[PDB]
Amino acid sequence: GSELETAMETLINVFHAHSGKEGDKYKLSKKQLKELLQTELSGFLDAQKDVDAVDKVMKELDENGDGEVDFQEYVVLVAALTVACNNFFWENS
Amino acid sequence: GSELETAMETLINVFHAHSGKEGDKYKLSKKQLKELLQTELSGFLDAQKDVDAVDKVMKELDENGDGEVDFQEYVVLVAALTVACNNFFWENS
Repeated sequence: GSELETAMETLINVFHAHSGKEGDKYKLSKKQLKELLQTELSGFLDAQKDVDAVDKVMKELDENGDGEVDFQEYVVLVAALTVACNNFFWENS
Repeated sequence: GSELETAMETLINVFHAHSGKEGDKYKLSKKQLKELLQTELSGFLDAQKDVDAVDKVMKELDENGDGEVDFQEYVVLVAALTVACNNFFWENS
């Protein structure tokens, strides 16, 4: 297909949107990322099938505050929580 | 926003679409992933600003054939190539 490209542009759209606000408009911070993550995934957080997995990521930012990440990194996490809330990947039957 | 969720569903839509075809409909293979990757990112491959970075991923699958990956992994790679072709993250001015 070709929709894949549409998704990539969508992810960057949001990331670029929160890129401003507070901090330098070039990268996201661990503290700021904490909000950006849930702020958007707020819908998924509503019902987490595996909070234990998400907790690891939530506390990960708590440990590092002055730290930072990149765009790709923002794409990895979102997928981590998406799976935790989505059981369409835990199928075994 | 809330579009982020739309992107997540889009990515899974394609992945789930190619999940069938050949092999077990549960996970993607290194060999099969090679096609799925470019097959979709075929548009980006048209003009790669940094083929050196992509080559590392392309040859990565060549090394491992009987290997395998997961959904999240498919989300990490796509972001790797997206950045290589996208210079909106290499800004320095």
